[PDB]
Amino acid sequence: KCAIKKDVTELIGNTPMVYLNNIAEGCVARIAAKLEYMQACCSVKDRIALSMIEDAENKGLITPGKTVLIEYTSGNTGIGLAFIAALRGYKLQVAMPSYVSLERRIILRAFGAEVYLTDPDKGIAGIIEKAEELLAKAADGGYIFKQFENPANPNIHYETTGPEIWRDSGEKVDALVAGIGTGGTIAGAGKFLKEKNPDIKLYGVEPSESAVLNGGKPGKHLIQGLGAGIIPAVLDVNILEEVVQISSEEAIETAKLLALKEGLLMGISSGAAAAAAIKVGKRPENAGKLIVVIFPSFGERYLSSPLFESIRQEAEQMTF
Amino acid sequence: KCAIKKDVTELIGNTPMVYLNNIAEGCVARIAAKLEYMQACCSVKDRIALSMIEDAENKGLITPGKTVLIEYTSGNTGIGLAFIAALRGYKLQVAMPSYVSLERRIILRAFGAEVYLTDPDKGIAGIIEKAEELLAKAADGGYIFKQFENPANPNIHYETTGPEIWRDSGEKVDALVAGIGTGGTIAGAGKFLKEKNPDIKLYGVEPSESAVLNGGKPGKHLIQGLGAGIIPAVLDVNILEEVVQISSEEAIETAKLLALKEGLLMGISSGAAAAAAIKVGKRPENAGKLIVVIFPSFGERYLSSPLFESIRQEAEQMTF
Ligand SMILES: [Cl-]
Ligand SMILES: [Cl-]
Ligand code: NA
Ligand code: NA
Repeated sequence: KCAIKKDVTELIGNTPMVYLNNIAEGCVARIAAKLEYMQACCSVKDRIALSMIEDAENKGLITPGKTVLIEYTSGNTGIGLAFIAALRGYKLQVAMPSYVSLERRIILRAFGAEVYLTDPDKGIAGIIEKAEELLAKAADGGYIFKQFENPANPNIHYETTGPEIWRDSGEKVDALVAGIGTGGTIAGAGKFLKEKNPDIKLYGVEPSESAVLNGGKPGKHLIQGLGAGIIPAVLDVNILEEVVQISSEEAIETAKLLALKEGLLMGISSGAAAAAAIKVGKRPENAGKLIVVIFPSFGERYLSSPLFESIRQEAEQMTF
Repeated sequence: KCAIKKDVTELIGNTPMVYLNNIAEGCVARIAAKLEYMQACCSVKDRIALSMIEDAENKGLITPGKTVLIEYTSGNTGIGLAFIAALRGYKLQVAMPSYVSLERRIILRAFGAEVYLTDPDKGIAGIIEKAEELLAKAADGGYIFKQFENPANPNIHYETTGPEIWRDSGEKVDALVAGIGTGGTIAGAGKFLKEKNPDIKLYGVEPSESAVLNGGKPGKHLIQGLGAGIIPAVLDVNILEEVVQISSEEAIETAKLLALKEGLLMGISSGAAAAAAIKVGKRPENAGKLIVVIFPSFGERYLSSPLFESIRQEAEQMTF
């Protein structure tokens, strides 16, 4: 009884950290990775799905069996909303670009969510437009979560992710490295950490092919979860020390090294974040410091992605 | 520093339990599920991969960069060995039936393991034969782990899984329900629990189409992870109260209900174990008792399985 969780929502957050060892050869800082796949549905977005649903409930803006929940998503936020909507009795509709993997669409449908695909050429505008169309058709009321502007997104990282890093690092964390998608993680956890110790430095990560935070133009890239092509409303770029640019190729190669050297089967965005943390960790000014890097998800969620393309081809041609 | 794990092997075990709620409507016992996907590579077998490797190391039977590690597996034990072999510098070869999913073969190759497929018509005999062939070809020595007879398999569940259940249940657990594959989980955890409280009852689960523990003949079934068609050497059937028989169909339907009612995307063998626990939990003699049920893995590992067949067909036919 005494440690048994009430339901799946009590399995969100409280994720562990692990040192990076052989992959960090040459670093003069120590690097610890926070493993966001170790929770209810195996990604960081589980935190914001619960936070945004609870916020809407506290305001009476969603009611089970009445309100249609709606979100625009590339997959992980939709999945986070979907398992909680199933548990709590909400109808859920997600708008997603048609390039999202079949695997993530299967997971959404297994939780009973409805999937509406959009034209990839219309970008973020396309999925926001579809979410607005769905809201207009909701006969008994709907609610769009809007994770790029909803304060419950950074706020949950201020309330949980940041405090976990501070406590679990023994208050010794010197820097946070985090890829920026919505920017909620680095905005909320970083705000908390700098309140605890204003010397802590925050490093964003973005694709070098879509380096909008550094003033570049949007462009196509492979780092799923990063590079939305916009500066999200929930992110204040002024608190950042730097936004490190990582190529799709470098992110994929570093993800492969996480599996082969650390035994960690991680996704492309974790590869990008690790590559950035290792670069920062080689700088002489960081000698003896502790760098914490966010790993947002698990590699098993991305087996149809370019991360595994050449392996997939080999395994298809094998027999007994 | 103070809670940061040394490496991925310190992320094995110590998994949480969660109450089952709406899916257990009608039960007069309370049911708590132990979530073995919440660890390093998301299955119960991570425990025995580390235990069997450490045992061989303690005996000097495997040496990194010299010994070829070999195991016969249907996937999860191979994956557990593979991430530790990658971390520690061991070459690993696995023998598997050719029906194992492409997804699990991709994961094995991403960790650098070599995959040797066998004829499914030769059953367990086929994969043991291939492992013996590989051992004969190992020029500098090899080692076959033999999870069906290796005592390090049940012993780790005596040392970790059982103690976790006892402690996390506040010493109130009255019964353990666990599917039997190698039988290591129920043998080791059950042995520990009955030492703590000899009134605790142990319920195995097996497929009704391959009910060998109940005296039936082996047969084809869909409950991946259960129903090896043999009685493994590491299992003493005499400690069991009962082996509950669950059909492939019932296991799949219950797995679907775990996702839709509990928000838990679980695999077919977790569906079978939950179905058995819910049946036992409806018996009047168990009124007021606490039943713990083992959930061995996560449903995302099985998206190409019959559990998702009809959803997969729907999602393939969708456009923007
Ligand atoms: Cl293969
Ligand atoms: Cl779809
Ligand atoms: Na302060
Ligand atoms: Na005793």
